[PDB]
Amino acid sequence: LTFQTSSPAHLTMPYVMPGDGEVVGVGEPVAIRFDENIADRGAAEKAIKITTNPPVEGAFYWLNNREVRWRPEHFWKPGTAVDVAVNTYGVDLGEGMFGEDNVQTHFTIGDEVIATADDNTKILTVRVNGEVVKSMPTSMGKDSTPTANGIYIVGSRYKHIIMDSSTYGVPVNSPNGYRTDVDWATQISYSGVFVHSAPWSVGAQGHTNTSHGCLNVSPSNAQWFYDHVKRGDIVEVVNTVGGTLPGIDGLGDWNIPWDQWRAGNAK
Ligand SMILES: *C(=O)[C@@H]([C@@H]1N=C(C(=O)O)[C@@H](S[C@@H]2CN[C@H](C(=O)Nc3cccc(C(=O)O)c3)C2)[C@@H]1C)[C@@H](C)O
Repeated sequence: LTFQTSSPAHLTMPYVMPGDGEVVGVGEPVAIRFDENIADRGAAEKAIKITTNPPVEGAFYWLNNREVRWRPEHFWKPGTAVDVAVNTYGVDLGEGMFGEDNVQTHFTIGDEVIATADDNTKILTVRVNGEVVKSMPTSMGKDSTPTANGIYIVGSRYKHIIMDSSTYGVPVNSPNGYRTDVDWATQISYSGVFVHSAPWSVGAQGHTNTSHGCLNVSPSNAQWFYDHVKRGDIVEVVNTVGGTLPGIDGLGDWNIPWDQWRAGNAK
């Protein structure tokens, strides 16, 4: 260990996901987010060593100037072990900004869990290692506020959460504002798409889209989803009238074509 002198106004710390020792789904990218913008992305990439077992080819792609992602071309093979060494201590990351410390994470890939929300049937079907285990009626985004098609990575889950218009700039007492209690909410996009309990749309679920974009399901089915899906599992939306989820959403990584992802956006 060689010591590096430092200043609190020229240091940046990396933060790695997923957590050390976690079991995650086949869609989980390695994520390294810095608490500062990174001027020299190539220097950050050269300081990060990702190794996998069984070994698979992967590559870095930056979602923005703060966070880089690493993933293979296809979903992970279940049982894969992944080691992440972020060896940024003392590294010159550009513009007088230096890496504050090293971080090391290890994680493993669990079962393959892919839930397909098909707008033609209004059914969300969960497959585990290829086998259907659950079929849930759903109501997705109305035509004016559709659910985007594409591959979504499961993120955080909440027993209870408040959806509040103030966060998008719309006061609660506006014609378009809302303050909504939601149970059993599984996040699948940073943009705000959740699978969640929607008692108010149970008659439409399986029939017609009435949501602002979220995947409405019954209270019991939402609780089931909360219990059985984990960070890194996949939700694929198909056949809606929306476009495609943006690749740099935060959970939209798999919608970027591999040739573009692998080419990267550092150098
Ligand atoms: C489920 O539907 C889920 C929310 N509900 C949302 C909504 O009410 O629109 C969306 S938020 C997401 C952020 N980008 C788009 C969007 O167009 N937001 C928007 C809509 C109207 C006005 C404004 C504005 O002026 O700021 C922004 C959709 C998401 C699916 C939970 C949180 O209800």
